[PDB]
Amino acid sequence: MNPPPPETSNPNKPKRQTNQLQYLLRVVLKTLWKHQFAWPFQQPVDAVKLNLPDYYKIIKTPMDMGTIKKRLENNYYWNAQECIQDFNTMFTNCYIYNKPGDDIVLMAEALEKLFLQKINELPTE
Ligand SMILES: Cc1cc(CSc2nnc3ccccn23)on1
Repeated sequence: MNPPPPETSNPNKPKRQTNQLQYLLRVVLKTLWKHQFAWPFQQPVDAVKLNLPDYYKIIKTPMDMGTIKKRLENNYYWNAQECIQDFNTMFTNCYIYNKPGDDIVLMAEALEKLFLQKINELPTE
């Protein structure tokens, strides 16, 4: 069974829009989204459809690019580092639940490499 997905708005949390956050949406997320290995990461893990009822028994801080995209569109984050941490959580969750060599892990590895290439240099404020 599936927990509620992470929040994509929070009215008591202050919003911000920076050149780096705009870039993370327009360039980094939107480019990764098109990768042939992005599809599993475009929405929250559906442990019910995948028939993996232990997924959320192991992963306690779930994240996916669908959530990230909606946060970025909401101006939910204060800075790029906060958003980059949610990408890192998403990749780390994958490596926690799965083992080296697994198809899903090869996909996460590939996207993480592309992610790091793209955030190596960000715009200036
Ligand atoms: C492809 C594929 C891999 C799996 C294994 S479960 C899993 N572990 N991390 C993620 C991330 C997204 C979708 C499924 N995930 O299901 N479909």
